[PDB]
Amino acid sequence: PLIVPYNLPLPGGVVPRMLITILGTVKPNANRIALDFQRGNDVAFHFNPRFNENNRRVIVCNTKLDNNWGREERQSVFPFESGKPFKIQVLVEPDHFKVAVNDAHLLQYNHRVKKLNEISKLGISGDIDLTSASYTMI
Ligand SMILES: OC[C@H]1O[C@@H](O[C@H]2[C@H](O)[C@@H](O)[C@H](O)O[C@@H]2CO)[C@H](O)[C@@H](O)[C@H]1O
Repeated sequence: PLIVPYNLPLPGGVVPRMLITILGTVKPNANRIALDFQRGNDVAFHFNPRFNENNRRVIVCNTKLDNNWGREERQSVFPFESGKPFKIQVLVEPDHFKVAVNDAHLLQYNHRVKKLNEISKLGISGDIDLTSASYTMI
């Protein structure tokens, strides 16, 4: 297992056809999970499953620029379950990040940060046991 929060370097940032794969298991009675694709202090793509926001489960996505969160993009399709193993795949496409969970398409997030090759770290945090975090060029 990996220690959470975990930092995965993305050498030379991201680029279309780069696939990032996160394997782990959600803890019992989880509250949150977060992926933070960072460009220095900015967060190009924040992917944040919330297990209890007003007794609803929702995935919140956003970008943080100069310490300011922008407009949230919310997804009520929620494939995670407390206690269960998951796979998150984030595929960088030309106009968006494409996210699949457990081999099922979940959402896309249009690029707000344009300098893809400066998005050089992925932070993985929250109520999970982390098994692996890696990338491959497809
Ligand atoms: O936008 C992602 C960002 O949200 C923060 O929580 C928001 C919350 O979603 C919103 O409903 C409320 O109005 O303000 C909060 C703070 O901006 C999180 O704290 C942060 O971790 C990110 O997930």
